[PDB]
Amino acid sequence: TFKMNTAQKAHYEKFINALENELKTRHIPAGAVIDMLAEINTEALALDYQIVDKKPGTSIAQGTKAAALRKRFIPKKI
Repeated sequence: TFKMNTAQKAHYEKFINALENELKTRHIPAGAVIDMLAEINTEALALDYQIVDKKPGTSIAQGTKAAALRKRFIPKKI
């Protein structure tokens, strides 16, 4: 993340934290993850970065924490 600016990082962290919070109470199926990626990347585009799923097409388990989420959903400047 040293490559990204403060706006990109703030947006990304807001997403990671929101996702962790969602996952406190539920599992998120693979199809929902795909839809989520489109939603968040449509926003991230306005900030000139994208989030890449390193485990594409998979679900996310309940209780997954921010640290694990950051290893899977990686931000890259466009």
